[PDB]
Amino acid sequence: MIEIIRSKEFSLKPMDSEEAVLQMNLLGHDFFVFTDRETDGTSIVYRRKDGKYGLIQTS
Amino acid sequence: MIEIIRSKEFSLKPMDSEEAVLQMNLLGHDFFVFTDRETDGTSIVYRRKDGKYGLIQTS
Repeated sequence: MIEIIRSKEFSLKPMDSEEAVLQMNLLGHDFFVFTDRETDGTSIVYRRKDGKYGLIQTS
Repeated sequence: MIEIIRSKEFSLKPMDSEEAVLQMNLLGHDFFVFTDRETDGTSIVYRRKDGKYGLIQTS
């Protein structure tokens, strides 16, 4: 029932969250994985239901 | 403007990607961020249109 297929991060170049949202929006996706320029860690922006954007910054 | 609201990772407990898929399905979301037991890094599983699951493993 579970088939997991790896894919790659769009870009490894660090970007800030506002540029990640722009990338997400150009793709038409509801989440986007990027390397965060703030932290050099992996961050994820995502579309909230209210049209704001969430940001998960991992260490 | 782009309004970005920080949110927390669901769990900091490391897990395998097949367990992240179970979490994602339990929560009814189309992506799920987790600490990957295989890598000790941040991974993201996501729902594909074709019923399979994608995995972005970062490190």
